[PDB]
Amino acid sequence: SNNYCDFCLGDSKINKKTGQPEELVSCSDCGRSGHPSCLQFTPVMMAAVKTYRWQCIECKCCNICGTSENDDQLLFCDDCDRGYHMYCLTPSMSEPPEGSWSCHLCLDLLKEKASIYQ
Ligand SMILES: [Zn+2]
Ligand SMILES: [Zn+2]
Ligand SMILES: [Zn+2]
Ligand SMILES: [Zn+2]
Repeated sequence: SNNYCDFCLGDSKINKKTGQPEELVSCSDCGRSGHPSCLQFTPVMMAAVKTYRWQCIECKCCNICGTSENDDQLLFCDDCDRGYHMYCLTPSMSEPPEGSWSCHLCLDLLKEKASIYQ
């Protein structure tokens, strides 16, 4: 993975935008790295991205089937940034959801902190 943040060219030692140290997050696939805050993640997302092998937008696959086809149907979870095809969920979705959307894994983990709530 890259020892530098794509967005600020900084380190784990220095976020060049904020001035403080901040762990890098790396694409588990192509290695590109960013600071969670440079990636503009909510501090809930900034967390959850570290509990699994995060994939950047270019490398993202459906967590369910594993393929990267049908990008026009690949939903992003607003908490963990994993991808889920609408047709892989149960029930199937015919339409993209409205507003925030939280996947099952985040509902179980983040509970009331998931985006889908108030
Ligand atoms: Zn950065
Ligand atoms: Zn990638
Ligand atoms: Zn799928
Ligand atoms: Zn999620």
